[PDB]
Amino acid sequence: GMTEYKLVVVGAVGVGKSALTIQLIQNHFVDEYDPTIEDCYRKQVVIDGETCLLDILDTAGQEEYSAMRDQYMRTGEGFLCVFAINNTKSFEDIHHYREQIKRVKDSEDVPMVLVGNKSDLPSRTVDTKQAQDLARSYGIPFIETSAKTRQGVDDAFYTLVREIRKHKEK
Ligand SMILES: Nc1nc2c(ncn2[C@@H]2O[C@H](COP(=O)(O)OP(=O)(O)O)[C@@H](O)[C@H]2O)c(=O)[nH]1
Ligand SMILES: *SCc1nc2ccccc2[nH]1
Ligand SMILES: [Mg+2]
Repeated sequence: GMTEYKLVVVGAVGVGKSALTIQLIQNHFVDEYDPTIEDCYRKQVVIDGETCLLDILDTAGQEEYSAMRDQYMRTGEGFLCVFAINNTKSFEDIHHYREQIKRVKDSEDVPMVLVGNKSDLPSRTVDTKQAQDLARSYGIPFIETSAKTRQGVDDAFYTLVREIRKHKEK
């Protein structure tokens, strides 16, 4: 089979995880999608000439059993850590997602990309500089996105695939 990249989208409720995923997969903006639904999605794409499958888990937070969270973290190869540029708490929450994923995978080298979503809104509490400072501390890419206009969306997911490739070649 063609290579499949297992991607996991994490972040506080309301940041745009579902909107980002649906924009990536279906090329439309869905402005109301139940915040409590956690589902997988698939898309066959070409990234730098490689035909591959994106197998994406759109997370929704707590699980019936914490074992289910640990399971998807171990299964996932790369993580989109999403905050919204108008939600400071969601930005602060990134520290917890970073820690938890590393903790479950028992790894210091987990492919991740920092994503600041809702860039189409002038209303902003997290400046680009602040997010750059955090991404610098982590040594991971940082991309501002709009699930509404599609700006940065392919970049966010394709960058995560590229980070996974860098991890695999070691
Ligand atoms: N303006 C704007 N609204 C967005 C964007 N992404 C998501 N939203 C809205 O933010 C709300 C939460 O989005 P959702 O995808 O359900 O967030 P999730 O809980 O992280 O899955 C919805 O009302 C979406 O329409 C975006 O990039 N721009
Ligand atoms: S629902 C199929 C599925 N489960 C996943 C876990 C982590 C990353 C991708 C996944 N797809
Ligand atoms: Mg959602």
